[PDB]
Amino acid sequence: AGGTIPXLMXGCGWLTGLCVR
Repeated sequence: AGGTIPXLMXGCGWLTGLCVR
């Protein structure tokens, strides 16, 4: 629920996909 991990870390498919943040 935090949202930290699904792509916050820099390795997922959250909203970015290929960690572009």
